[PDB]
Amino acid sequence: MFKYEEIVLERGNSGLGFSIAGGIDNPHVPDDPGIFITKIIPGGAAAMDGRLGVNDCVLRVNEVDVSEVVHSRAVEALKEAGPVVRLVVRRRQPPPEETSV
Ligand code: NA
Repeated sequence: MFKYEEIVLERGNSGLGFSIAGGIDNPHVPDDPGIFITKIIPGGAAAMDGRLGVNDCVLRVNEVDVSEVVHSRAVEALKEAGPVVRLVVRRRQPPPEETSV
């Protein structure tokens, strides 16, 4: 399935230091409405924190669910989330060594 992670960033003078694509009206890939990271800015908060990666999917911004929203609503959430932004993200979970069935 997926690996989930909570990542907390402090906003800087140039924001959070990443770009997003995706949204119900802006799919990154077919039939996926998710918000995905497309760019991490050198010297920005995301880069300096080290945890976020390109093509991570952002599911939540503080208390705002962004799993299935229009692009502008995700941008809005990220803009208005305040000085400390808690991101719930997911990415690929590598196959396990074994699975109990
Ligand atoms: Na929406």
